Amino acid sequence: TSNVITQDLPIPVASRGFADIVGFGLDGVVIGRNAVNLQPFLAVKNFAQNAGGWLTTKHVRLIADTTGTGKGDIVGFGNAGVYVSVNNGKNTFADPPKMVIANFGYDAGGWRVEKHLRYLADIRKTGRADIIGFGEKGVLVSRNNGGLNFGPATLVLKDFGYDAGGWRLDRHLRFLADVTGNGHLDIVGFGDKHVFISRNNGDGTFAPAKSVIDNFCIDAGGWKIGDHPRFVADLTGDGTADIIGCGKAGCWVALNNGGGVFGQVKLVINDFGTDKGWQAAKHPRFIADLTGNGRGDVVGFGNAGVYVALNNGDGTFQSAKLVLKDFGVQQGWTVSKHRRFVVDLTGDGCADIIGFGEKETLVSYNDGKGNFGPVKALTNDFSFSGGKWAPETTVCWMANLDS
Amino acid sequence: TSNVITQDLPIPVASRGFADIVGFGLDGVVIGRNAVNLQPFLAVKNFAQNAGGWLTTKHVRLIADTTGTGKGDIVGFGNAGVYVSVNNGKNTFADPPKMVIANFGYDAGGWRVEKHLRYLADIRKTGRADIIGFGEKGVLVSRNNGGLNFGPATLVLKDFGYDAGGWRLDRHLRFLADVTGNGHLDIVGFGDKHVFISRNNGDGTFAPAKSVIDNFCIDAGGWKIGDHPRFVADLTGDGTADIIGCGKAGCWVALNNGGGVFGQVKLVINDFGTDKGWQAAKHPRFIADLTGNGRGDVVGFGNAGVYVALNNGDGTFQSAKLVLKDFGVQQGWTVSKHRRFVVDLTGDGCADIIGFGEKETLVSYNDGKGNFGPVKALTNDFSFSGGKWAPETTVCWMANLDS
Repeated sequence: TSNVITQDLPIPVASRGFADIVGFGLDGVVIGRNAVNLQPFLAVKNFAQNAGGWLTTKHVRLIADTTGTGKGDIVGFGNAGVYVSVNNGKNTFADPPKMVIANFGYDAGGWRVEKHLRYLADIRKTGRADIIGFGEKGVLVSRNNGGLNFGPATLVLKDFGYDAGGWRLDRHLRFLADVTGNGHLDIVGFGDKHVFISRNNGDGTFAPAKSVIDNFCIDAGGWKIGDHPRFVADLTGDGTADIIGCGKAGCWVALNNGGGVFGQVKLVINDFGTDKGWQAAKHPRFIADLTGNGRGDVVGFGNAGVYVALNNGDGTFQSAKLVLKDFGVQQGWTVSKHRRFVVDLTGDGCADIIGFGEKETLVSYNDGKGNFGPVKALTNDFSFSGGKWAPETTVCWMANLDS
Repeated sequence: TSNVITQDLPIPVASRGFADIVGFGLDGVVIGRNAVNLQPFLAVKNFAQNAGGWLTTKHVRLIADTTGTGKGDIVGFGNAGVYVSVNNGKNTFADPPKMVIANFGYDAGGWRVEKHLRYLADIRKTGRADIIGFGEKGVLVSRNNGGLNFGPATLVLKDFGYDAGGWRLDRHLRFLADVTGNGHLDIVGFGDKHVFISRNNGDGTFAPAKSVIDNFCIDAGGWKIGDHPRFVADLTGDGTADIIGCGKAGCWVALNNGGGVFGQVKLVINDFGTDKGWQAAKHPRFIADLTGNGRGDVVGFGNAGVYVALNNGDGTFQSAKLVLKDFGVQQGWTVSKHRRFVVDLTGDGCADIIGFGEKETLVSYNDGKGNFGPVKALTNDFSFSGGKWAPETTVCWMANLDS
């Protein structure tokens, strides 16, 4: 297992735990705490389409531990800066939220959802999240200095930026993961001709970017943003992030030697790629630990239902098989209306499947071996419900509120 | 609300949160973590009747944060000493447990469930639990030095002991609670003729026992152990512990002024006592916050069902009333086979009711005002299921594993 931050999944969820639902609904933040009587709780009247004027087109809304308590706080990147609603521990969130910094906003620093990435991460391993943004001139970091005091937004690396040199959301990928093996989150960038790494030194600095693979990129191997999803994830159990991507012929991986050196790029699964009919607009794919061994498995929501290929434990894989006859295109699930997640809901380290459907939120539980039980109606809440949870106007995440 | 440790409830549960089931079953520690798919998880194959030789008549089995991570660990006072299974933060408990001190055991120091009390509490307020024992010659403490290092068991107070002077379980009550107002757990002892306090200094030392109330005792008002239950809880909202006892004619309180000095003993509820049929063998009673206002309310499981009296906020009460035709004698609930709990399961700060019955574990949710909804079968697990969960051979607590 590696803790990892991607563009699609900026909020790390524990591989072994009881994931909670956090929804930025139309009228505010709705918490669905993983519990015996799941009931949506309107925790904060803000951070919402119809409370505070929050927009998916202009703002970023996340969950992270900004105080160091181990409790996840609500964080919003608004117009004038970053606002935080502190989780008081005992199921209460501060409302109204407090503005902790005049940077990383639409009006503060000219940040744009179309050009930049903003993440929250404990890059210094101090137990609370720094602000890290992939901006114009490079990677800007504001150190979290306790008590919601954030250091100056500081250009810490002149690379991986819209204007340093030429990073684009329609061409490239920028993730954070420990690939060097020092416990700290590094920068992993899929550029034009190479995957680049910038090592996190440990002390709030990143080394200059270095090329590590001549593949997985738009102009090295023909990897395209829509059609060929790429991931970073521990596939060997050594605790460092390997690389895997769903391409044309199937899934290709390059394994980390444990220090950020990558081996040859090999086809490990002849499925999940375009040759077998997997399309970005229809078929969400994920890497998640479905067997509790700390190694990433491949999960895909295909046409007839969900397909999985299990990791043998060493970065090679078994064949893909259909494991669950639901949550697929045949059953009516769509990327534009519905939300699907692959996360542990039950504390056994084997990821379960939950889907926010048209009118119902459904779940199927992993059996502890990578197989799935009968689908069950968990709640009417969080479902699309004719627009109540439209992707255009709401954001939903799984997160461990108690981490 | 005040943090309180009692003989019947040695483990404090949060008044606002999602309490977890922790059961010491026949085959090991079973965690019933409060979650969407509640299932017994055999976490440690020890601490059990048929795993490690653990017995209700010989050993003490608890949950407490021994490491300071905010996560409850499994702790057992066994034969040769105290054993801990650390909770790693990812629903994993060390197995086998490791011994942390060769004392406070049946063989090590001659501790007896029939004679002595053993608690775990953060009496120094450093984020982790010291061991506190009421033994033969007085109060013995072992300082939790971190990393599971425990200091020598030290006789810190020559009072409250089986042989200093004659404290007996058939007769007296010994609790930990903050009654001085200094934020630290004090010793509260219902002796022969007085309620005694021993103030907690801070350094984890206690001042000589001082008489504070001439009442609530076997020789001061005729208070008997089973028949006339006494509790300590915050009934005023100030964070200091008040005192309430269910006498013959109803509930008498003595209110804390906030500095550990008590007002006149007065009758505030005309029910819950032997006069109105309440009996030690049949009708367990509790103080719990049913309204979320931080003041303790009175709950009793009677004949026809559950009765409550709601605190006005200041230690005076509305009249008692039956809120639920269930969990009572007439529905077949007995103290000898079944377990009943009054704890928040839903994080709204209003305590709910859960019961481990004959073949089923049932729940009724507080509506948020002290009323209760229909009883729902939660799971078949943790139920007597003769006699998988016999009280003679197993132990079940509610606890918040994630503080």
